[PDB]
Amino acid sequence: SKLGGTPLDIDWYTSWYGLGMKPFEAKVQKDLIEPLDPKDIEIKPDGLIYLPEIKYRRILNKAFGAGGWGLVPRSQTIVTSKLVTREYGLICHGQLISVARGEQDYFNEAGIPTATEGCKSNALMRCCKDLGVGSELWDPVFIKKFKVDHCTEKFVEHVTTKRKKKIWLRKDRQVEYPYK
Amino acid sequence: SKLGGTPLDIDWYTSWYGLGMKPFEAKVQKDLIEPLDPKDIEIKPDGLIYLPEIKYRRILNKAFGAGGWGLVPRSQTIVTSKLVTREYGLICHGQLISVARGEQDYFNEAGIPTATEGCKSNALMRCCKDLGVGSELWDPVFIKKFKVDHCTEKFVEHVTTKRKKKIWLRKDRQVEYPYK
Amino acid sequence: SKLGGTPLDIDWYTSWYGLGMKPFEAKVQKDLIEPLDPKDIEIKPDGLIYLPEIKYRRILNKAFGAGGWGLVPRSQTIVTSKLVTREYGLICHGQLISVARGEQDYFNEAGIPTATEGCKSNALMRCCKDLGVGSELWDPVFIKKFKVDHCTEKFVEHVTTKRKKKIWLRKDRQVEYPYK
Amino acid sequence: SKLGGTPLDIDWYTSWYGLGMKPFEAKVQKDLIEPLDPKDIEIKPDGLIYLPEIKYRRILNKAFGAGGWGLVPRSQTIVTSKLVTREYGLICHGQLISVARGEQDYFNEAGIPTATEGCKSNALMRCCKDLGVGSELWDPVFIKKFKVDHCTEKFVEHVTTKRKKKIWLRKDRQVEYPYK
Amino acid sequence: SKLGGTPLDIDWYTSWYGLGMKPFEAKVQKDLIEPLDPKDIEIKPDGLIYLPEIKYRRILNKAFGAGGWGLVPRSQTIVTSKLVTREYGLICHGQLISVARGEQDYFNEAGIPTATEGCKSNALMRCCKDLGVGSELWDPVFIKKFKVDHCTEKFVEHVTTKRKKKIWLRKDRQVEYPYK
Amino acid sequence: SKLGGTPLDIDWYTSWYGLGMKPFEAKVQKDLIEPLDPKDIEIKPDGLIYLPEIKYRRILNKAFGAGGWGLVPRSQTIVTSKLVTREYGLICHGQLISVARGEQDYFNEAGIPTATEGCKSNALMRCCKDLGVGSELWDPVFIKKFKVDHCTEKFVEHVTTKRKKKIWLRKDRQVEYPYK
Repeated sequence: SKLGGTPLDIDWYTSWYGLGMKPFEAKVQKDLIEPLDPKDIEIKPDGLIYLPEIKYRRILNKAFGAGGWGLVPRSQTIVTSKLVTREYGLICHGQLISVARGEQDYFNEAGIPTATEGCKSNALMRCCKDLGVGSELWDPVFIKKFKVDHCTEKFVEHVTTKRKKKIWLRKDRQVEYPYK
Repeated sequence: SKLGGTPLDIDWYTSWYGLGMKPFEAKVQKDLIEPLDPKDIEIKPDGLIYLPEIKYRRILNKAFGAGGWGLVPRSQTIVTSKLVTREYGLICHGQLISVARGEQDYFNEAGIPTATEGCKSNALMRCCKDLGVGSELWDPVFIKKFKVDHCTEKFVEHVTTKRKKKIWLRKDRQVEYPYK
Repeated sequence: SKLGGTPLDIDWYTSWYGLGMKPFEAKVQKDLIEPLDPKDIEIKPDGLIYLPEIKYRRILNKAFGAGGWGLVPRSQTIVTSKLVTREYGLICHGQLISVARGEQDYFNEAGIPTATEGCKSNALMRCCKDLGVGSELWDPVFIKKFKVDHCTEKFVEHVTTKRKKKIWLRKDRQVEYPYK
Repeated sequence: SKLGGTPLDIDWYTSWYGLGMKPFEAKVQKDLIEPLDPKDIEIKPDGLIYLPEIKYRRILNKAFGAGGWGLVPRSQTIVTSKLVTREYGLICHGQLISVARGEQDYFNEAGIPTATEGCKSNALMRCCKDLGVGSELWDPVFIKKFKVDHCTEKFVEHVTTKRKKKIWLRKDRQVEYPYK
Repeated sequence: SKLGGTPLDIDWYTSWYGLGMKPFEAKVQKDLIEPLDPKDIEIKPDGLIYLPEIKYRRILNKAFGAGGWGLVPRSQTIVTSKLVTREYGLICHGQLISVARGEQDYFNEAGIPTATEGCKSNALMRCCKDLGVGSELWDPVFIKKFKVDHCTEKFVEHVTTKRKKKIWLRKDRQVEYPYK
Repeated sequence: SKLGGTPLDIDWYTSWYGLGMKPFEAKVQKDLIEPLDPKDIEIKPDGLIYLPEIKYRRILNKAFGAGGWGLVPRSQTIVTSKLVTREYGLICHGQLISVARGEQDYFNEAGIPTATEGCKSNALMRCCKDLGVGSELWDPVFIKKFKVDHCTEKFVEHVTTKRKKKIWLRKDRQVEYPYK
């Protein structure tokens, strides 16, 4: 309502089966809590570190295997005038793990069908928090220590607005669009 | 009503199964009441100490394991003009533990879908109180002793309002946005 | 009605199962009636002694264990113009112990979702009275003796109203906000 | 009606199971009729002796144990313009003992939720009369003898009305608010 | 109707089970008909002797034991403009003994909830007549003989009306409020 | 709605059977995560690398075999004024893997039936992300490294607009329509 949008064996659309039922066995637990490789962490120009969704998918495929996990829609797609949002549930080994809401910003009317995939990835990322995957990305100590040895805040020039902005970038990457 | 908002095997949405049924066995009990590491406690500029939600998630994954616990929605999301609130229930080993209401302040209409995740974390934090996780954060003696040996109240200058505020910060951290 | 507010295996919302059915076995009984440590008792500036709710939670987790007890809502949340109130029932080992009404004063419209947690704690405190937890806090002899050897009534100055009030404080603590 | 108020395994809300069914065994009987310690009896300034409700709770926990007794609501809370009243039933060992009406005077609209706990205690006190707990408080000989060796009627001065009232106080206690 | 008032295993509210079914065994019979101790009998200023209700409760607890007897409401509370009345039934050992109507005079609108307890005691006293408890209080010979050796009719002075009334008092007691 | 379009053994149209049920056995897992051959990766003139859908089909036929996988429609075809979109579900070995939405841009009214096949391929590509097929195409490090050793950004001339655009092309391919 407050979102100014209109809708775009086990009934997994509504079922809560297995949620918090029994923990996974040892090797899955070790695979899920494996420390993140520092080379896999990206940072946005405003200074926010994150992990690409494809790394989350790779971790899930390493821990549960292909066909051992999936994303199930839990609500209808809501298309706000500037974003597309939907709820998704993570199922691992026939077990409901989490239900999280994802969103993706779209900028063109024709980009709405593309935005619904970003939303899905966002939901997947937010579901993996219940598994402890990539938890260091939310650790303030980890963020603070990562940004002093692996990142740099450079005053670069925007290629379009012709203005200069101090942006954050990794020490291995280079200045990029929409800047120089 | 008084909240000026509009709605946004076991039916865990309404079920009360296992609530206060039987205590967890010994090693889970020891894992839950493990003392908090002082380096993991953060403090806000106004002087309120807390633990990041990711530490609560890590503790829950250490005590019950991945897939051994989960959060289940218990009510509909209510979107007040300045906050998003919802009730969540903590399920550990097929057992309802607590039902707590979380809230998250949002400042933009497009930030509502993001706020619903903060709410979830807030609810999770408030559910862990029934487990005794992080109980020292509510102990007045603990708060009083923590703020004299591990924290500092520095008169810093706000980077935007150009005014000076005595804010609280850890002795290991440094002055930060929205201040100097 | 007289409250000028509007609503905000076992069906524990309405069930009375186990209420006064059979007493707990010996070690739980000893754990519940353990004398309170004098260092854990706080006193308010007006001179009223109390125990923090986190100590009640710790006692319950020590007597029944995590997962061995819980709070179940018994009524709908009523939001009076200045307070939030709700009834809660304490369940210990699958047994209804007490149903008590809690309340929490809120001062901002955005503080209502936060107030619903204070209410819950209040209800928990009032439920523990049926267990005899912290009973010395209601003993007039205990209150009278505690306030002469462990407390002090100091004429301090309010930091905002710039007036002087004789307030009660422990001999170990110090003057605090909203005073000097 | 005449009260000018508006409403605020076994269905114990209405059940009469066990009422006067079989007496408790010997040690419970001895625990219930144990003579009251004279140091535990309080007296009000107008000259009425009583026992604090926490002593009744302690006696019940000593005779039946924690979880061996409880209070069950029997009617709806009626909120008269100056008092809150409700009926409660005492259940001991799965047995209905008594149904008694309690009341508590409130003086502020925000004090109604607090008053509902006083009412509960009052009902508990009045239920214990069927068990013979504290029966000496209703014995005229006991009251007459207690007030001559353990109490004193002193002409003290009210701290607010600045008038002098002959009030009753124990010989061990001292003059107190709302007097000197 | 003629009362100008408005309403305020076994369904004991209406059941007649056990009424006059089988007599109690010998020791209960001896306990019930034990002669009253003369020191326990009180007399009112107008000259009417009686036994305090707490003595009736003590006798019932001595004969049937705690939990071996109880009072069950039999009608709705009727609140006349100057009295509160209700019917109660005495149950002893799962057996209906008597149904008697009690009444209690109240003098303030806030005293109605307190009056409902006096009514209950009155009903209990009137139910014990079927058991023969305290029967000497209705024996005209007993009353006549008790008032000549244990009582005194003294012309005392009312502390409020400042008039003199010949009142009846025990030889052990003293003049009391509302007189000198 | 927000899309301005009109509709154009196991009920696989709606069923969720097998979603995240059990992982595929070892050789299928190895076949799915086989590294992509660099010669099979294409790049668009704007600089976006991708894999042709026929390579995804070949990988699926290599991992599951012909008849071992299929695409099932999940929604109705929606024909926006400039695109055709539809949801498809990937079924592998009688197991639902993913449900993804595909879209295809059409430029003529007679090209709508042709566009519905592009949509299907798009959906298939987006379903294979749950299997980890071609995951390197979403790895920012992989994209960055691929574009410096295998690609070239050449300033070529558009054959129609007669303007010059710096476009991206592989080092093995040549300039092509709609350019020179």
